[PDB]
Amino acid sequence: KFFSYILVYRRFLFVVFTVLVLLPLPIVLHTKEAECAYTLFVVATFWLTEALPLSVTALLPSLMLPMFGIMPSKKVASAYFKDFHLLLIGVICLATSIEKWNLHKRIALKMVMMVGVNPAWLTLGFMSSTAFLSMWLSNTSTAAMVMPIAEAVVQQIINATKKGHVTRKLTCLCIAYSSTIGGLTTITGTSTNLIFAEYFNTRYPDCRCLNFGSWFTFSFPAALIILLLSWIWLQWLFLGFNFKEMFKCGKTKTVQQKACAEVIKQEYQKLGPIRYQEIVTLVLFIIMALLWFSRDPGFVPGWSALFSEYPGFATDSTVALLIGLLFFLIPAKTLEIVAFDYSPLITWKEFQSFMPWDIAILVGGGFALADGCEESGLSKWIGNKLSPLGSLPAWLIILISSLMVTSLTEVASNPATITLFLPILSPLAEAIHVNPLYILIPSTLCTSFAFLLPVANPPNAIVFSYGHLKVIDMVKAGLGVNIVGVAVVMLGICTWIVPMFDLYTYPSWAPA
Amino acid sequence: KFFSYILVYRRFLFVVFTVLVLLPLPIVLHTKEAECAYTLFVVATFWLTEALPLSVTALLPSLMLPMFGIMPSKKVASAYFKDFHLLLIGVICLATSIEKWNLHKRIALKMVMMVGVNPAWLTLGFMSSTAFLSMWLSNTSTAAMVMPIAEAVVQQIINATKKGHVTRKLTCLCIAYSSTIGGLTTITGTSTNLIFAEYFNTRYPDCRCLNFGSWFTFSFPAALIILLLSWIWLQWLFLGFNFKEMFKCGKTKTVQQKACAEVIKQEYQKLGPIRYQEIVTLVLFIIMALLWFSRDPGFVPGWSALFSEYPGFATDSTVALLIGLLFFLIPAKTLEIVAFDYSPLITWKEFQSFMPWDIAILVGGGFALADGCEESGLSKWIGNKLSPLGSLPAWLIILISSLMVTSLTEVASNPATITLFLPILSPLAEAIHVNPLYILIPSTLCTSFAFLLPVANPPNAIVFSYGHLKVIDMVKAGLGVNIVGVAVVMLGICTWIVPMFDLYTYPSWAPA
Ligand code: NA
Ligand code: NA
Repeated sequence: KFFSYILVYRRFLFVVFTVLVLLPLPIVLHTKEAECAYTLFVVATFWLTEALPLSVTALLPSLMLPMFGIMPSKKVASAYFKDFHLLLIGVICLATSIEKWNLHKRIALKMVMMVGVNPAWLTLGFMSSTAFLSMWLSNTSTAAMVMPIAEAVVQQIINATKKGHVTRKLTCLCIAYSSTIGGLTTITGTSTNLIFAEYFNTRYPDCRCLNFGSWFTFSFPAALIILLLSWIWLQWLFLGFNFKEMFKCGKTKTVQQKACAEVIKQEYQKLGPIRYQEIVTLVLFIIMALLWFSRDPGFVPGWSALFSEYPGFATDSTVALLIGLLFFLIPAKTLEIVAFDYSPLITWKEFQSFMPWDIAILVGGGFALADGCEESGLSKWIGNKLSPLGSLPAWLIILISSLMVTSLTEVASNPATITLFLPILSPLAEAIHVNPLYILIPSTLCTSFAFLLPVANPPNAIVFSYGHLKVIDMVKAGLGVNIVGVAVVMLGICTWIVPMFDLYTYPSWAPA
Repeated sequence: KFFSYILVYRRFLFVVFTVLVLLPLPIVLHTKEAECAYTLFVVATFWLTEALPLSVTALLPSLMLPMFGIMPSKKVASAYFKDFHLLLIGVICLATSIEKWNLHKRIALKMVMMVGVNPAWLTLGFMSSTAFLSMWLSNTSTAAMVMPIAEAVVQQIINATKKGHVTRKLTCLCIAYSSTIGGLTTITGTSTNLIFAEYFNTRYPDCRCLNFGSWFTFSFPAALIILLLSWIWLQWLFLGFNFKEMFKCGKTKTVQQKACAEVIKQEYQKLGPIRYQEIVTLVLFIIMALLWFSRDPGFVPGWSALFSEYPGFATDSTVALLIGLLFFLIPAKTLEIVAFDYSPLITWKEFQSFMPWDIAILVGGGFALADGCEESGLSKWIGNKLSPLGSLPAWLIILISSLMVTSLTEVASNPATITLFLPILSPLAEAIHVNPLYILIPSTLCTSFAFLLPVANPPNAIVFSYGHLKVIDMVKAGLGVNIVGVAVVMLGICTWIVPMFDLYTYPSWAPA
């Protein structure tokens, strides 16, 4: 009966065993580096294994670093909140306004009406729309908004079962992948890009090459190539390739295709005419995008010139918060008195939901762990021990680092992997006498390449929650898309990334 | 029809008018102090008038200070999270564990069985129990936990209607007041005390007089006197004073009294025997309290001696987080496989609720506004302009400051009032050449004295939400209890506060 008892309480016993077996490392080394390494190993073990919720393991550093004497609790608490959180609040307000008034339904239905009911073109339409939507919103929020809509659309198309099951698997997987693919494009698209940008700006304040325009101009071609290749791979793997009737215009449509078009048109008509709340939300979203462009792109710094007395004070989070708080003020619904006043188009009770407080805590914990790693001296020791590896040719170092980051991001969340690997790859970066961007950009791009397992990133879990998918087919599709993404990233780094960032030579802003 | 339109959209028009009319202040003064004053006035206006949710107004500083050029957005974002938030997370985990397993029901019912059904003694029992519970938990959480239980108890007593209505009004008000009264006792009892402690430690790192033991030893007598006086005042105002049958032991109980005792005993028996989850929660709560005592009290620094190499690194938030994360790990419910593993006695989905994210954002915004006030130079200018007030005798200055804080905390929340007044009262404190504690302690004690209106503090709103109360009776009771509290605070400051803090003379740690 002991075996049953130890098997049932696996998580608690594993937590205790992990805490105890690694305890000799700080018990006998008498160094701050050993204690920080113990904290890092415990946190990474609980993130990869998922013995505890990710937010609890994120709160562990604020519990472990002060007691080890590495850094005061005030400093850790300050590190638990950063600029990324303000931008997250603004974007979450925008996404709540979009979801609440069914703007995404209108966009998706107009998209489906424009594209058609041809399954290959239809899946391409969902991938493009989800990528464009995730270009500004977070990948998790974008997937959560788009998955129910596309699921209902494909169910309606099928109704008007092996083929339908394959089609719904394909649409689920393409939504899950396209969310991340679109998130790659911009700094604000996903949390991983934000973490990388914050870390790069803090560690190298001198460097200023990472702007929104530069990030878009070196990420959009690669992301577009990966999107097209992933669409082709998915439609070949699941639906099968029938180009003869695909590219040729089917003017004489079959009865079932025209029935599907008619039922989609009926659904759109049932959705109703565009309302004023949706117009206000769309206008505010467009203003957000235009002002994110408007900060210094290198052509005309329209927004940054007005504030050319205090540079760096106002950032993308400032405009994000501006529009998000505007969403808290514009009247939407008036009101036999019926409470007199209006409704602010977003109530704080609605923003309390739709808001990833767990993700905020997780990112704060990762930032606190990274800061403790820098302060305790662990990063310097890792760089010193990894210095002899610098004699090896650089391109293989980038290849290996990207491969390890990709492999370890299937089991750990993207913020977890990026927060674990930035303080390891950076000291390696200036230990070799190589440009830090040359190693960091491929790693932060490949961190998002998490497609094998539903627990890899939240979008995959959200998509898998519908039950149409199976783990093995998801593994096949993830392997294909991951190979495509890694190949495209390597091709970009070799060919067109280096002309603009001058990655071949060592930069001035990097330490000597 | 214009009048109806302008009256319906009062909040939006008022927000726009407040933003625009105060705009000339930063438009033409060409100083950072004026810009920070504009930010402060806008935030205070929206906090007092409730034109926007308190959290939105708390997010406003992170929008205004960076664009005004006062301080970078990174610094503001760092200021939105502090040691207060870690301690809040730990205490909220503890409170969630207590609520989920109905430990508070057992405690309250055992209390009712012990005290009896005599209405005066019964209301005293609820006041004492709520004060003791709020001595560790937050006032809002304590009120939210105790209000339904006591409401059900008094309804059951009445069932076994003017007299009942008066009794339920009395018990509602006694719970609402006793929550705050108990919160006064300890640093961790309420948010205001924690904010004051953080501000005092940051502004005066040299001073170390504010420990948990010192705070208890100068707050418990005053809080106890105020509690007894408030109980007497409430029972005289609502129930009426009948001492002849009150203090004398009614051994020959009335039929309705014994029926009420029997029905309470039946309710307790229906509650069931004490479970293992409740025992674990109680043990962890007791450990929290004992370790809060165990940090340096001045007698034996048992917890601080072990860490006597890195002083101040591990604080009460460390033990709070320790116990809170322990609540995330101990198994409670096992599991025809039924999901194999156990339940961690608190799921993160439950901690996402029960957690005041709005309060966390509000406190962060107040801290950011205070930091901007210190950095922009507004506090120095206020101190310079308030220096001529120092010729007036000190005791009257403390009296006026306490009266202003008490008056303004009836309309504004306690964290808002304390965050607005600490950066005003401190520079006034060292501008006069008087001990800063001499002014700050009465003000931070009287900030909690918010009893007049339901919007004064969250416990009042929670209590008023049941609908038994009316605004005018609440105003009368609040005036009585507020006069009692102010008188007791003044008596303490005059008589027994000064021997231990040496408030009569100027301290060394205060600036010259
Ligand atoms: Na991942
Ligand atoms: Na108040």
